[PDB]
Amino acid sequence: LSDLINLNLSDTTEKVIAEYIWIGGSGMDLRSKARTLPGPVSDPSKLPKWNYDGSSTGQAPGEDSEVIIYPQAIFRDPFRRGNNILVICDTYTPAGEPIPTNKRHDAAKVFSHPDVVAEETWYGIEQEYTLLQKDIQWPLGWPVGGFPGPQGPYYCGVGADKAFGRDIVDAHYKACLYAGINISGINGEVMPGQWEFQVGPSVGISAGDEVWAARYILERITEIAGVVVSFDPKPIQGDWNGAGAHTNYSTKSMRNDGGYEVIKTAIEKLGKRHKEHIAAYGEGNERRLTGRHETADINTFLWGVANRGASVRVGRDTEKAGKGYFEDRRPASNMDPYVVTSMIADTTILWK
Amino acid sequence: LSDLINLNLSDTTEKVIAEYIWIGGSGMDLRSKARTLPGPVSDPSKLPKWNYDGSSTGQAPGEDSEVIIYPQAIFRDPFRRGNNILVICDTYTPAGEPIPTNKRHDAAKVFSHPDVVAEETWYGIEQEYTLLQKDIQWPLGWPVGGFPGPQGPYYCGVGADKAFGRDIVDAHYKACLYAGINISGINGEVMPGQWEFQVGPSVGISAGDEVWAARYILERITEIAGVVVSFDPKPIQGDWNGAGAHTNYSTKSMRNDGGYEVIKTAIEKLGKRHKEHIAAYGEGNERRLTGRHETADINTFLWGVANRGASVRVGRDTEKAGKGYFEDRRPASNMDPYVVTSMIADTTILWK
Amino acid sequence: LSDLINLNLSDTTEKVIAEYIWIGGSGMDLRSKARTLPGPVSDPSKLPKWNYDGSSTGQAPGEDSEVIIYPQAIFRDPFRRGNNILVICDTYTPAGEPIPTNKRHDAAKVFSHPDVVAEETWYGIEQEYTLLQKDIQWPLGWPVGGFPGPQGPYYCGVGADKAFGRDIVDAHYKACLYAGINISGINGEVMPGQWEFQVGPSVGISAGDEVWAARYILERITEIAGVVVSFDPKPIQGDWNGAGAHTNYSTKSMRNDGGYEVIKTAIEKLGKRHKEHIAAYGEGNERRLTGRHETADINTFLWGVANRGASVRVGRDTEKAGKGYFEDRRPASNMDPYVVTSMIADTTILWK
Amino acid sequence: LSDLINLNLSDTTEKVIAEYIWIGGSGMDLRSKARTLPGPVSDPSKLPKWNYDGSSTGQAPGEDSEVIIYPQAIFRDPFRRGNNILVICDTYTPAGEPIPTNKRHDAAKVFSHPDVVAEETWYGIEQEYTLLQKDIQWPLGWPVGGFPGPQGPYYCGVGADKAFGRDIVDAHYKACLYAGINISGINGEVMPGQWEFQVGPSVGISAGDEVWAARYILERITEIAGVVVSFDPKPIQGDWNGAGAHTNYSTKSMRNDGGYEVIKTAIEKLGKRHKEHIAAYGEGNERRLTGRHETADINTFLWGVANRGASVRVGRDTEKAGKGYFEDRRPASNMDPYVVTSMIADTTILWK
Amino acid sequence: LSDLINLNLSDTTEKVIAEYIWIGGSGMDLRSKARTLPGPVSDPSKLPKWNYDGSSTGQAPGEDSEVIIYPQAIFRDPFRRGNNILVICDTYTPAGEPIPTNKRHDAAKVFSHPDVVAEETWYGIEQEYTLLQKDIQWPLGWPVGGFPGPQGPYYCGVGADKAFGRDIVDAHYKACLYAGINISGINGEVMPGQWEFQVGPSVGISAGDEVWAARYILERITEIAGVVVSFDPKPIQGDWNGAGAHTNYSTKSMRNDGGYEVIKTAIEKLGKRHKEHIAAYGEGNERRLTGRHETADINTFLWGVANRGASVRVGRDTEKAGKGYFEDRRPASNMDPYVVTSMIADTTILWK
Repeated sequence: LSDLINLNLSDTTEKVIAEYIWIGGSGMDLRSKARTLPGPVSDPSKLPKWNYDGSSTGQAPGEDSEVIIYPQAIFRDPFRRGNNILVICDTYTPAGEPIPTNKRHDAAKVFSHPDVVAEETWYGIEQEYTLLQKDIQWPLGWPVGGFPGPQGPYYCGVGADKAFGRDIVDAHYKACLYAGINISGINGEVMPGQWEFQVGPSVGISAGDEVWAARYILERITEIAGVVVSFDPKPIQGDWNGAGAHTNYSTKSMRNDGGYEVIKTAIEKLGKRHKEHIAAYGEGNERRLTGRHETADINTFLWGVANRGASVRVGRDTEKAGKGYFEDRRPASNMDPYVVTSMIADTTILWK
Repeated sequence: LSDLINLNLSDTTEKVIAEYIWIGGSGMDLRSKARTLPGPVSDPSKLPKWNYDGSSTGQAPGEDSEVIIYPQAIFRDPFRRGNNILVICDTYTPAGEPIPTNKRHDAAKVFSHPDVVAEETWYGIEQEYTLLQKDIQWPLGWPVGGFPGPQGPYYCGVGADKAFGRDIVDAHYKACLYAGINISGINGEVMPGQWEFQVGPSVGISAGDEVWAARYILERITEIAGVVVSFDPKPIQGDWNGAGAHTNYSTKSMRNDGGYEVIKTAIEKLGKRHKEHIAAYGEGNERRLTGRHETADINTFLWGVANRGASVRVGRDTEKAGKGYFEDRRPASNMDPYVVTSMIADTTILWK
Repeated sequence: LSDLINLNLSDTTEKVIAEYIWIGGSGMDLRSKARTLPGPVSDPSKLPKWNYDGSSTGQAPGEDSEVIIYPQAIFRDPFRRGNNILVICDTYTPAGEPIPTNKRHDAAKVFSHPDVVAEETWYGIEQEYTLLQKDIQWPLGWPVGGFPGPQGPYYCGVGADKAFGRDIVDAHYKACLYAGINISGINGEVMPGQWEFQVGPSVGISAGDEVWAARYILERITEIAGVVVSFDPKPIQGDWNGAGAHTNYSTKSMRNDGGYEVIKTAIEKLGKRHKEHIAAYGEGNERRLTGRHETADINTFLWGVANRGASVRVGRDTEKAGKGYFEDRRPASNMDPYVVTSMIADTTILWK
Repeated sequence: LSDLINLNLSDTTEKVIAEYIWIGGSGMDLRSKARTLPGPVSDPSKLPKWNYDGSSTGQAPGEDSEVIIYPQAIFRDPFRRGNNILVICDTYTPAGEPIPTNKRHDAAKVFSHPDVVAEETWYGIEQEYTLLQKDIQWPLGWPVGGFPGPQGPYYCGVGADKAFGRDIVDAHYKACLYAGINISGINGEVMPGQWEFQVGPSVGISAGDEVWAARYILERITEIAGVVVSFDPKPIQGDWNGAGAHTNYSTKSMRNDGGYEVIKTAIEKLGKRHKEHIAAYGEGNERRLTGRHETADINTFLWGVANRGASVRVGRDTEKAGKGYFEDRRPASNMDPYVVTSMIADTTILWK
Repeated sequence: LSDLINLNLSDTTEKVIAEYIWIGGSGMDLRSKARTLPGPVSDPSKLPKWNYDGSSTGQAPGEDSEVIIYPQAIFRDPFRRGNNILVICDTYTPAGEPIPTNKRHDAAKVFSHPDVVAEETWYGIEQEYTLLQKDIQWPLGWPVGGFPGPQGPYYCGVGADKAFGRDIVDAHYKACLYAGINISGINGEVMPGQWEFQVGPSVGISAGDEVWAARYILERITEIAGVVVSFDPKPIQGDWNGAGAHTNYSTKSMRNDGGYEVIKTAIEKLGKRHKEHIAAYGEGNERRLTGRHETADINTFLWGVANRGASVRVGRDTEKAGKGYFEDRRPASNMDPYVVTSMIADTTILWK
């Protein structure tokens, strides 16, 4: 079936294949479908819109199930290659308003303000995932109906005993680099069969545009290998760690001289908003964040510099030179990056 | 056996391989066989006619079973590549008349009229299919003697849990783009293991040819993988949807200013012919069309703009701008594109 | 999943993938993780440092688990190709001191002296490994719950009966040559499924780098083949021989006329320090070194010219010409090249 | 192994093996082991007291892990047969006070009250369970990673595709009838692989004993079949009915003419105690009792004559004849029969 | 094969097969063969002697490999049944002196001392063993290259996933009860696949004999199941409890009223002999006895009333009533019962 999937269409025609991708009803799964266009295009403004049956996804009533999707971001296709592209789309109503599942409209509204634009907000998102076997929700390298050895050799270890699913991870890393996602590294986590990828400094809404892209690519890659991928914080319970997502924030004021006071003020503003942020960081965070294995408490807001378990973590270089980034470690691995980045920018700058 | 199937003959010889393809006795299955020609040919007029045994297919008596096949359409071969071609042929009688299974003669006669030629009728065909396991007529991704999970995630799903047979679909999409079929996109449908492909705006009789070509190509790609493909309107019964085929009609007068009145008149003329069209859209359509959750019914004719369950569906933008096209949703997935295109053209224009 | 792992990124971007590699808590296992850099880099001085969680490895307390890793050596990447690199790193403390597991600091301190720099010392390290089946601890090619034939045909055997896991060995040899490790040959040892590779003459701390590189590569290669690799001296007990590592030492004075007296003086200095060297060559080397068939013994120090069962072995051409190297055969196969090379250089030259 | 498990020791010796069974720390798991006795015995008061280690079960601290075992009931041994017996036992501290997980002490105190003794109380317990595959915890007859057909054919089914695990049910029914349990019927429930059994009319505390023996037998029989039994109320989520256990209750005053008034008064007495009863009758019952199909809800208490959603139901025959029992449908499959029976007796007979 | 193994020879002939069992060179393994005898016999002194090849076992030099076999105890054959018997034997040199591996001679001399004979010593033995898979030496019910769940559910478990290999335990229990062994209980230990059995109160040397016979039966039963028995103290390293045996000891003076003073004097006498006792009670016991969970240590001798970590424990009953036995928890599962019983008798009754 190869020699047909990997067939170069630029030798015989100029038509391109576009991949319209949107978010399903639950707010965590991705839906996509392809089309053909007369020629190459790289500006999202001049791409046609679509519609789809919202009843089949859970985002529209029965009588008028037409749901409109608008192209928003363009990346290079790492599966079809050539001149084909992936389109990260946003979903509206035929009247013209976003559906309640749509969250990029609010994010674009927040990031479009002159203040946030002048602040040059930069976000870096670290995301876990767990590779499970297909039919039984049992992670890779775990024997069927059997636990693996105790933790300790699975964190960045090399060998057939410790690295489970490294082919998928290397393929995902090269595919995300090829497509255009600003990926900044990979590593293996303490749980066996659990890995991590980081989307590096990316400005504004573009951040949320590409991390959502990476997930899509990752899932599709696993579809080739017959493996399930879970971003759920707690796929396995017991003495095994959870999966979470970390956010690195860097405004222009922080990177300049005297930015430590800016960081302190931003963290103080983030404080007293702990409950709303926790309630908007994604379902399942209750089980992941309980204090085990140096994890931040759900009901307490404390920030440190050297402690691994804290709400907000500030590095040594930032404490020394008084400038840099700061890291929030509360968001769960099944979050919505649009929401998290939006309200972080809201609390830091817009809020008074 | 590779390195021999994928062997380039253009480095050693000028001879080409042609694939004569025709429709079998049942009117739904395809038959084909290959031959060798001295050099490249691109015009269907200068291709030699061929013959076959009608008794082995079910289209001729015992005494004189020879059936003549006339080359009609030429496409590029996506399996042999090089300068080889696929020939979409038509079946006649040695005396000179079409056999009762032949339907392209009537369509060509209708489309050859000056009125239909001057009106630039364009058709678009949406075709459903289902991927079943080989020995047991049981769809892909369904456990043997076991139903899959409830519907809802399989419509455009991405993970390994949702997309079944995606490699065949991508191969078919690229192969049809390579050959020359004006394919316009693909997607996955609500039933697991069920997919869709659109043949885009194509003018006149060529439309029909293209559709059949695509089907042939799919029928071959599946047999590389070891999967059965069914266009039957209802392969699996219960709370599972059925495969279907949609048609999009657009004449020149509809495409111009004041075309909404033309669309209304055409739909009015299509009405009162409901029973004949229903009886001429494909066996098994009774089991698919049942009024399930506001969908088309066999015994009732309805048309609307947002109610997608009507017999005739007209888009919102087409109504508000007047110009555009319209869509008929009654034809079954085992139809004959010649017949439906001919009937639509005759009712809209030729009929008084 | 190929066509994505083996995807050339130099055709679309300038960014490189770097592989930071360090030594885990036990002093014998290797941990690694990757990142992306804006462009190509070849000097280790101008590479950024990292940090990692020492708690997950066993090299830091609970409260402040951050362990800093400094790039030290650069090699080409034999798995990613292109402009990607492997970085052999060294572990420190955020205060600035090496952790007790760090051994390259001492080695660099010893090799940075003017005396050792002026007197060029070259080291060659022979390393033996065993290939075992994955889930069981049973060596490759042995039957499950059964022993192979008696020894004698497995030393450099050619047929399918004697060469077990040769594909891994050939791949490792080619990959180590490609990356830049100064490899100098391979062979198969007397035990079936056991092999050996030589890292050739390389000067100073560089040796301790590239050996640790080769091991990493080897282990990663086994991940592709689903095989476990063991450098443990005695993976199998009975009448089956053990795995060891040998060190060829040659300073500048030994390479010149009258160097036999230098070799004799160096061996005299190395003697009477048997206990410390043995205790620093590994823990549990008594199992491999017993004295069977006149081999080396732990409690006794001996040196000869042809007695293979001696602590120090001197080749025939060396006393024939009075110049050359000498071979120490005490270190175990799970040694630390930093420590061994440091002790040999310190005893030979620095000590009085 | 067999012909030794089925070995008649009465031909050779007069000693008898006694099997002691107690309830573990979780309050719903059963532990048991074996003892050798000089001769046959039928009186539980003639059986010696005994002990076990509470640390290994979760019932005592490390300093005092000794937990004493008091024989309370005797049945026949169905697996060893002959003169060997099963003993149902109670758990006590070395000092003489029952441990917190002990619940038969309070029930025996309640059932020894002169009013309860003279009222001749009769219970019948309807207990449902689910059979699961050993490794993957997927119900019996369910394809791995799939679902069976919709509900409706499995209730009291007879075919090979409708009754899944009737061998285990037949073996358990015969074994409980041979041991001495009053088991009064079995059938297959609506879900595949789910069954129930009825422990018939047993007076007072004895009822709670028999059920705690019946469960034991079931478990061991599943151990012979390599299947896992589950008394969890809702093992599978979706449109699949759960497993809840009910209790029919009657008293001598209810067996007399005009007892419908007494049944009514007991019904109001059991009412307005819904909170404590639901709290003490099993956790995890919220998933089972939701309100679907007009059934019982946790937050609402309902009693009627024909409504199948009633928390407490009274049959037509009770109204007609004027006397009988009434059925409590509140508890789940994972109850403790002791607390249920004792609470019903308290809230009906003695508590004012 | 069967229906011939279970063949009754009493219907046809009067000859009886006698099975001779002895202890091999390693001091732990058992060897055995079969002999044909003219008729039934029940007295060990009426049985002929054997001789066997000590070279093939590891007990005699090549020039004199003849080792004489002395019958000592007689039990019934559980595998051949009928009138066939098992014989426990003693090993001797041709001249007449015992071989070094013989240990029953010294215990027989000790137990024939008039004071020991008059004291009528009573012993009980607690033997714990582990069942392993045949080829890979991984415990029963453990996934290959994996681990089961944490400890806690397996102690005296009943389910299919908690008790592993209970068929072997049942067969062994009934076979030992039919043979004539005083076996007084079985249960499942905390580790999966690990069990124990208690050899009950047997007077003097006879105790040890029975234990050996018991071991023999166990091994042969495992041979039927294709499983490997292991009496090694610590087969699996990690957070898994080992297999250590125990010995309860009583004397007529201890059973007499006011015997707690005698028990205390015996405990004091057994104290300060810890070095010799630990040396002679099994090697490889260092791994089992470390000090975890406040247990016994090799370098610490402790005796108490309730501390479960005591080397010699005394129950509450022997303090309340003042009469009873005491339990030595020092020896491992691979003891020789002869030497343990003999030294316990010596250091209490005759040694001053």
